[PDB]
Amino acid sequence: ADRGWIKXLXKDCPNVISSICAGTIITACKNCA
Repeated sequence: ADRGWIKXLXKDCPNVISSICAGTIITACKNCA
């Protein structure tokens, strides 16, 4: 239907899991890589 999916750049992944930000309003996840 709609094209467009994030991979895990950092500023483009508002979801993310337990690894850096762990789903939060930018706290310590100052680096995605």
